[PDB]
Amino acid sequence: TSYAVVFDAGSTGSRVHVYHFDQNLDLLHIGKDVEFYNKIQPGLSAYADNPEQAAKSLIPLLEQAENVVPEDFHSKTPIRLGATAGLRLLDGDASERILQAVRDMLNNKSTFNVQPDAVSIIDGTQEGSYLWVTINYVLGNLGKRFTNTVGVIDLGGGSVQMAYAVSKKTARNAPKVEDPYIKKIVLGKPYDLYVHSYLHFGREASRAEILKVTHGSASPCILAGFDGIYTYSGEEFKASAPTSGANFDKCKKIIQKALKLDYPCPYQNCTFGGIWNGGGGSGQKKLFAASSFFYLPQDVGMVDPNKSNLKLRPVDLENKAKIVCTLNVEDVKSAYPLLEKFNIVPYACMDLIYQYELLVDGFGLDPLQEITAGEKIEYQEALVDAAWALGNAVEAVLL
Ligand SMILES: Nc1ncnc2c1ncn2[C@@H]1O[C@H](COP(=O)(O)O)[C@@H](O)[C@H]1O
Repeated sequence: TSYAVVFDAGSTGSRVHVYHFDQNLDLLHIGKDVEFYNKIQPGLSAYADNPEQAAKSLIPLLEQAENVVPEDFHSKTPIRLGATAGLRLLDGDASERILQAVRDMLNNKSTFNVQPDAVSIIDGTQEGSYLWVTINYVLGNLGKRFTNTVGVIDLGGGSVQMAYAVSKKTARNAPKVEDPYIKKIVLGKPYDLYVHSYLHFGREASRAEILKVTHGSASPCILAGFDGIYTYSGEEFKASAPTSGANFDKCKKIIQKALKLDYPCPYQNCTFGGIWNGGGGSGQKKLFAASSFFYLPQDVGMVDPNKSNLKLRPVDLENKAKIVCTLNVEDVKSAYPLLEKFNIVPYACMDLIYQYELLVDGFGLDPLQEITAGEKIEYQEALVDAAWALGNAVEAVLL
């Protein structure tokens, strides 16, 4: 049996996952769970001007990990920290000072197996393949023909990933390009994954793309009457509803423009912004949609918000938007407390139309196509986090 410890140092906070794999690479319970997990805030990126404190911040998590894993396993336990690409946007050599600060700490403070490559910037493409491993691991799909694996889409704050397995033909014919479109992984059985990560098309990031389309004027993607400013990655965007409030049809046309559906496509078929769509096919008919594809439905009463996933169809998002887009900020706040908690009430109509467009016009999903959206996925009686962590533990372990 191996344990594995994967830190996820994203933009808002740092999380640790710990799994215990049995001899046949199935998960063993750790206490009552199949996954151990704690988070802290803020994220590494808050310590740009104090990188030492970024490493020191992780101390507790490391210590939960050190404790959660019996001492007897430590020397042989892989500890990996994957930080989000957000870090590269820090001025100067901060990015690397922070990693280095993490490296030092783990070497000084960890009793785990800390290899020289434990601490890296992960990036969207790898977030995508790993997530695909997380989900097909859990579902019992590894070792199946690619045609019976489950596609994954992940909507994070800044970028959205699509990853799904393709045919030998498709892989050998994939265009050339800057992240490669194909990621060859063996799991045993060799898989060719289409992988693409779209920067600027994450949940938070999308709004900036969408808001830019109307520039300093009112956006019919903003609910009546919010009159304000949306800040993303330092940049400010006026978010004022028109006189008559949000409007589904006008917003959709803005979202479509913002997606660059008409960007010219040098390949067989594109999604948007010139990106090869990967050819589609059977590796893509079943989909698991993570993170914000779940959080939005959870937040607008599309599923019991105690639950952690739901089967839905894109059209359900459209129909919700049709409703939400006629409401004012007061109604929305009242109806959808979760949207108040995250500060996104004025974005309600936009986020729904956005997820509909991304999925249907963007990715070419049939709007009557049921998909699973979830932040966790069921493994036996328990839940695992629908995140890249398990997939990266799984690949670290197969080594
Ligand atoms: N209901 C929600 N609405 C919006 N964001 C959420 C919700 N639940 C969790 N999140 C965010 O998911 C993010 C993960 O992104 P990262 O920090 O890059 O790993 C966290 O920053 C959370 O704030």
